[PDB]
Amino acid sequence: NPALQLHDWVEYYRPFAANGQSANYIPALGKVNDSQLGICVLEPDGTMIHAGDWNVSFTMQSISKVISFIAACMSRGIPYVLDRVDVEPPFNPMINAGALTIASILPGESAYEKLEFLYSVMETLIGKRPRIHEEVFRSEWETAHRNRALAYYLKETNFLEAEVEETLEVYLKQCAMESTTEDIALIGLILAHDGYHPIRHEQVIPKDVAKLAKALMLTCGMYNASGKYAAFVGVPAKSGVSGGIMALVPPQPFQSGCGIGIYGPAIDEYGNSLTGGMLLKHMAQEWELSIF
Amino acid sequence: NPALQLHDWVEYYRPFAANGQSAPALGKNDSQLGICVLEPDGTMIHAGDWNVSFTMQSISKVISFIAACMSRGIPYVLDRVDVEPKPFNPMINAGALTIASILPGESAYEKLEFLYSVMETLIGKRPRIHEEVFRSEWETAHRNRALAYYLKETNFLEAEVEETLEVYLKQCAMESTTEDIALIGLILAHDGYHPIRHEQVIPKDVAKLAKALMLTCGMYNASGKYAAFVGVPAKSGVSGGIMALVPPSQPFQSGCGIGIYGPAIDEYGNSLTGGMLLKHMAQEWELSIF
Ligand SMILES: *CC(=O)CC[C@H](N)C(=O)O
Ligand SMILES: *CC(=O)CC[C@H](N)C(=O)O
Repeated sequence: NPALQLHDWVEYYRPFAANGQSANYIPALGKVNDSQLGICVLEPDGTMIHAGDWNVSFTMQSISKVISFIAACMSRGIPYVLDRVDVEPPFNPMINAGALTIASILPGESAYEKLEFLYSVMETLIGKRPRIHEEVFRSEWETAHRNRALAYYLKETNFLEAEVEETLEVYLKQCAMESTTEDIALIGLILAHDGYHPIRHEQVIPKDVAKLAKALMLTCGMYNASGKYAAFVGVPAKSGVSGGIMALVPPQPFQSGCGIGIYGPAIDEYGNSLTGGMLLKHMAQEWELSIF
Repeated sequence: NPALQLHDWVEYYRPFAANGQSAPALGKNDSQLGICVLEPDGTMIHAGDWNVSFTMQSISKVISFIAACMSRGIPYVLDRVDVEPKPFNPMINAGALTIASILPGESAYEKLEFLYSVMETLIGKRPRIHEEVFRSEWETAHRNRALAYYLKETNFLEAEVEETLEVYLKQCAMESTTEDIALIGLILAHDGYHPIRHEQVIPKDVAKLAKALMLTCGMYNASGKYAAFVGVPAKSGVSGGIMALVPPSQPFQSGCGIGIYGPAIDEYGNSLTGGMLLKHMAQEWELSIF
């Protein structure tokens, strides 16, 4: 009975949020409640189970990287994308440097138009246009030294296809798209089904793009803990420094597969939700979710 | 019809060997290509140079690592070696040498006996050391000796340098054919359960740890490219071998172990023609684990 388990596990793991804390280098993100922990799982017949702070909005942050990657592949095609970004753990698209490159190749002659495409791909997946947290965006834009450094770096080396301020606008706004555990569990369910939207009953991401997305998640989705998660959790997963984890299991419980949206704002030293990570590992182990 | 398919695909991919190169004893045929696929019910399909012997080379890092976990346990091994792409990753030379050094045994002979006893549990026999290969590695192994002393310096070797190097270069020179690697693959596919012996030969959590390493770091600097275009745990050796596996999930519904051999190596250190064949099978038979 997964629902009861998830309630107990959220109860159990919530206290460990004392071992890390919220993000600091984006100040509007340092202001969030640190004991928060929530989870949603979505099945392809539309059954969902949630527990904890499952319905608190947060910014997607690095989660948005898999969206823009997918959006860039749908727009320019895989070959175009893989010539400018690497798939090895030219920079990796899960990393800021690769993600900045990806932002700069989104179709359009301005930031606004690069972002309209992104937003419109995102509507396709979650069924609404997403809210941009301007407060979070504003504070990142003031303080984005490292990203402007990288972006000038990429531009010097011919890896950008937009101007710096433009690319940084698109990148910092995608990071500030807001989500619930619910929206990320749906994007995760869709990826589990190879770009097939199991509620809308249509193909929303091409299957090969969705395969490339899953591989990058398993391989580089959890920053510098990716091998660890692969070894002890075994589920393709993508974290964001705001404490979100998007994970998924391909088609125990959840036989037809599932999407998972987790939120736990206290993060660890690797940059991943502390309590969200603990919970995901528990589920993976208890319900034998590992895909190898 | 997987068998006729495997025949046609070996025939098709064979010539591409011309784009690659064999790795000193290792440089002495370029165009060989073999494959073996084994299922839990014991049926095996094979094609090309499927029964030609070769040295395991880096494929042995997987056995070594498994063997180190079994004796010392997972916690201890992971303090000394990293799981990511300071400790080094057991799939690269530095982490493989650390692993060799923490095998149990008061000597290089003992350590190797421990490794052969685990090897024999998997494959049903004691493996042969190609001493030609071993000895011509022994003499030209400067790079490996650099690393080993480095590791000793930084307290990440738990044995003596010459002793560690002997174990390591010896596991490298262990022999197999596509067949033995297909069997190890199957067992890994089945989480350490040996489907023909019907016993648990590797603990489950060590086998998962193994597969994760393969998926993540088994193909050197093409591991991401494999995961994204093949999507099957795979481990290469510089002598042209690839061990791959498919966990139980139209064909190979129960999973399988795959052994490939193609001595023409690409820029990345992976069998050129072996990688192409594996990609074609994964793609044609929808083997990807993602
Ligand atoms: C990676 C992540 O979770 C947030 C990305 C953030 N905007 C950055 O530091 O680049
Ligand atoms: C991985 C591989 O095939 C190289 C092993 C080789 N003997 C070495 O350099 O240690």
